[PDB]
Amino acid sequence: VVANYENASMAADYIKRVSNVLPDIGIICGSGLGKLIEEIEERKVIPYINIPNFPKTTVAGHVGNLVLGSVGGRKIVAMQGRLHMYEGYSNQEIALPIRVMKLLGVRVLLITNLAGGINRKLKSGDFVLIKGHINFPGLGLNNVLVGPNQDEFGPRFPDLSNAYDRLLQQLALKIAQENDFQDLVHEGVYAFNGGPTYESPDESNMLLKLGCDVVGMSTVPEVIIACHCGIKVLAVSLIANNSILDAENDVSINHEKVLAVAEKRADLLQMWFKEIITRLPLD
Amino acid sequence: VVANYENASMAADYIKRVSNVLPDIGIICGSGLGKLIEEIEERKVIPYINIPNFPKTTVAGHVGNLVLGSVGGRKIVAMQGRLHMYEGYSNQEIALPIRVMKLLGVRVLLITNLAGGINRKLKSGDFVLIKGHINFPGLGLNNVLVGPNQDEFGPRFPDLSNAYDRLLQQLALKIAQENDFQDLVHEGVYAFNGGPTYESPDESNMLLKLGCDVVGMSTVPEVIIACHCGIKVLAVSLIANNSILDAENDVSINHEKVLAVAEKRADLLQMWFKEIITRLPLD
Amino acid sequence: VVANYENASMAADYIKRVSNVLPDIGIICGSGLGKLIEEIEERKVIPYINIPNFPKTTVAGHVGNLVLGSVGGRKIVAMQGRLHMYEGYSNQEIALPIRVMKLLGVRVLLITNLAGGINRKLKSGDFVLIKGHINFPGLGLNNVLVGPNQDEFGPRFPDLSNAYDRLLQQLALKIAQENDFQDLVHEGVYAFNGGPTYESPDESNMLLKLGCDVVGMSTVPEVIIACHCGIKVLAVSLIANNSILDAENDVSINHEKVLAVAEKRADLLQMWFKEIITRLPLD
Repeated sequence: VVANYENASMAADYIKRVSNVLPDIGIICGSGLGKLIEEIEERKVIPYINIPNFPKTTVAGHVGNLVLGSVGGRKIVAMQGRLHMYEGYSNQEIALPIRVMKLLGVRVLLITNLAGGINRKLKSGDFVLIKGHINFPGLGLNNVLVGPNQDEFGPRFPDLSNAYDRLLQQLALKIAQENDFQDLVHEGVYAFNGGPTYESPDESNMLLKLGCDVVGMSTVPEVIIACHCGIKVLAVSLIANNSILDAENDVSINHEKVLAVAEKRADLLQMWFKEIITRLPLD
Repeated sequence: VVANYENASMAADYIKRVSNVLPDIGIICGSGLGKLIEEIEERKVIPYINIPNFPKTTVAGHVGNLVLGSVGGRKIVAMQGRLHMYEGYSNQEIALPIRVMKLLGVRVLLITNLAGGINRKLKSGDFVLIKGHINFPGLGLNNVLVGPNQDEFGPRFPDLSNAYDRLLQQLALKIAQENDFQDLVHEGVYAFNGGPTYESPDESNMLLKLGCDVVGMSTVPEVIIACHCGIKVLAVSLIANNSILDAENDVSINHEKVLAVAEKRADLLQMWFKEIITRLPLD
Repeated sequence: VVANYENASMAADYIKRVSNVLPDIGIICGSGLGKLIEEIEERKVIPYINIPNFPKTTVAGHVGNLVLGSVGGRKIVAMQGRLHMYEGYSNQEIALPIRVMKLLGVRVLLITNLAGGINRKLKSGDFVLIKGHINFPGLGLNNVLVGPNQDEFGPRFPDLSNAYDRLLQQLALKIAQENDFQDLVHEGVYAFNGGPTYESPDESNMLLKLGCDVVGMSTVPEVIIACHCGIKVLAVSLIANNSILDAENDVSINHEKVLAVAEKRADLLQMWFKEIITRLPLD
């Protein structure tokens, strides 16, 4: 199924009819960071498998629902079950849910992920406001926009200079300051490692040379599709480990250690994002 | 359709029969730089859609003709309508037109493109003679030659040390000197960004660290297919913007600004290439 | 055919029945380095084309046999005919032979390749014990593990910190010292260039900046599949040329010069690996 206008329109029309929610804000959560989606009020849960033209996720399995409702006095739509390109999803499959969000009325997309620290100062448990990225798949002819352009959604050649909205970054930091946890909050450049192997020790060392602060396997494709269709983005990485120190010390990373850090910060991150939502422009 | 010997041969035979031109020189023009193709004398225009085994371009649309005839006293063939890999064309589709040029008798291929400046000295409107490249798709398993080798055209493992012919570079510079515009002409390494998003600000900064002078989304695949089958190449980038300064100053790029720079230099570039053609070896 | 548990199991069962060999050690040889496979005692030769679910290699052609038997008092299985991703093989095709080795009982995989020197000290004819890698295809969404994970073989997110077993490196070096050729043996980081064009001169220069010691077009995919399923790896590059010096001096590489270096060192490399096999743990 192509992520085109007719196909996204049919998905959006089904979602509107079933939910009776018109959302202004979209949310995509990293692994183990899904608590916010559980605090959604008057929730409507729509399985991906019921939505016309939505991508098939049963090979990967695990949950796949759109959840719509209210949080922090605002109407939102959340992806419960994220699509990652290391699973083998096509550009069309990644793009279609975000384009449906655009047609549902989403103007701001909030994204979290778990990532490895490349800046030597970053500690496990820190938050990084992403201010820019290095898209290795994009440089290498695997950009999520490769293929015919869908002109109905955006231009052939997007500029990504404002992909990570500066005012949303400033708002997120302001709220951390008001709540006295700004000592956890950094800003940084995210390197997109297609995955699914963790960055090798020598890859980490290369990324340090190239100016990256964090590394992960997600987020950049959604950011690009959102930027292409005019949706503002705030993206926040939770640091699971410091990959540069691990490289220098011969220490391994594993998904279990990673999920343990998400458990440590999930509630704070939920409280932070709920307050961001309440403080977003009504426009 | 594979870009193999039988299939390229059938395309070449059709082109020869219809045009009655045997060309020595091939031309592929960047966006907005197609004026030379309009100065071709005794022209024969052959729509791609009429040529056996030529790639289908109707999803992207826009013009797709081979134009054969005389320029500057020489027989040439030009691609009016270029195939870019960010459109989703396969390796076989990119390779087939250049291999047909080889069978038509092309010995030299002249290419122009629009590109972003990474060297801080490069100004909008400057020309860069390309002397080498950094092929990010190639390093990342998206090289245009991935797949079975077509032994009839060239070796399994091409060396690209002389991909950009030194004597053609020297000839191009000599002509710029004779016409007193050498102050516009630089030489440089081209970084191939698969596209279609413009290089992000942090990507630009990375390319500066890695020794690149310019960045763009084209040219390198054609250069590799031409080098593989023994066709000499001259490739010239027109600088549309300085991406490193834009990154440092938070300024966006857009395709419209880009096409405005092509309009500014198109006539000079046409005059330059016409004189290059007239001055090429008869061999 | 997917490289899944049922399909690898059917291949392994056929191989066991036909060979009557249960191997502990696997061997994959670089081009022109296949002499060891000729010293295998009580050999059983099984054409890839006879093995259920094995990948089709007739488009590339050339030899494709599994050879099982004894070397150095140990039971081994060797791939006579290697699958390279620049040929266009899918992730599933690359992964399946290594996963069959796992099911046959392989605990250690020995790999050789021919590679270009990026460290300025490396000479043609030197050996490099690989201690780490920079996986450009992996960073760029062409990792050999992209696709659904096969949970029966290994985790969704492998860590590669110990991908190149340290004790095997130490054993290989010890044996070189005992035989007084340690002056040929270096250790280094391998950059995986998807290929099949050789690294361009400016690509070589970039790799030098990024900390790479050698560059080649193989090995890293097999290492990742082996690491994923718990097989220990020793990988040794034979330096065919110094690519950084060639870049600095405008000298070309060609496959013929490369095969001439393999001929020069093939017998020593065979003797070295035979002694490594004899000295491996019985566990």
